[PDB]
Amino acid sequence: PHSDWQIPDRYEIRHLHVCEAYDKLRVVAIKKILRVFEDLIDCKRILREIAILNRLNHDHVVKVLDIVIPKDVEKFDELYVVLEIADSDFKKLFRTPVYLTELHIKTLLYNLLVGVKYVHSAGILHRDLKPANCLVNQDCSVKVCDFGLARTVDYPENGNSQLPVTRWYRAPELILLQENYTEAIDVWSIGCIFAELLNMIKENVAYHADRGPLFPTRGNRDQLNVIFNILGTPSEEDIEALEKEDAKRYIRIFPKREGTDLAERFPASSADAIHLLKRMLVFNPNKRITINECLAHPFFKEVRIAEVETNATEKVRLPFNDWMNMDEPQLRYAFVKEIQRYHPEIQLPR
Repeated sequence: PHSDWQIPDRYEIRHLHVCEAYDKLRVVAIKKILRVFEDLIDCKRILREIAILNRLNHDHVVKVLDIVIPKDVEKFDELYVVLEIADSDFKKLFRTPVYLTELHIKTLLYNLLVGVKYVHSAGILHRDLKPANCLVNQDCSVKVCDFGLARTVDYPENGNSQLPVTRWYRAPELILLQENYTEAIDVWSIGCIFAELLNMIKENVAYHADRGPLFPTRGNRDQLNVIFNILGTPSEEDIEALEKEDAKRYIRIFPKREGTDLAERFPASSADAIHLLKRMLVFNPNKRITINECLAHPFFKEVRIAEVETNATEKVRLPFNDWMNMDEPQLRYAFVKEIQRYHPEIQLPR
């Protein structure tokens, strides 16, 4: 009735594709997803996003509270997903004219890691961690979201191989599309987020508008180039540990160069913080610090509570092959199945 929010009365819209609302039955966020089926790759990814969230269950991962019954299961092209609301996210936090302590940073970095540990324990690589999908509350609790590019245990390790958007947080192996990805890719991304967290200290960056990401075909080359300008080019040894011969010849074309010392980029931060960051940002995913070593690192001694560092009871198994070219009928059916988890009386499309 004269609204973009074709959702029950039960929810009273308030703020602002996403709105704040009140549930008679707590405050909540409601996301409206337009043009669901126009592009079948974006569609598949929206489906992956919802299906993974629906199956994850942890304090440090955002919760789907409801998916609203479509007016017509056969024809809908829109969706309403009701979500646990958070005060903000890292990206917006960084844009904010405030400064953080090393305790805050440490706390936010720890809660992120804890949530990513759970995710990995459910056999998922997030594969796309970034400030916008690190949700954050005033009490420094952190919730991961946006699993649309994530890789479940069933995703082929060589990649699907299909015949032929910010990249600032992508590990070199991912930029290089090497596949055979490990936990290491998410560790890299967290390292990149760590650099922005450290820039929240007055003595590292003076004015908030100067804050930015550490590493800002053509797009991939400048991204690798910027990574090399700061950390240096890799060892012959480390080039050799790349999976694919073609990538090796390509990385050997970039002129050999020394790295800068990252400590001199964050001179107000403690040695523990820098040591950790240096260990997250290493080129060879084999030598990169693991998540569990991260949680055990002395930087978190004051904030650690090992009991919240829980694992999944089992791996997430999606009822479809999301690495495959799903057509629209398969996508509509799968969506409705997801919607049946909240409204099981809903008819399936015929």
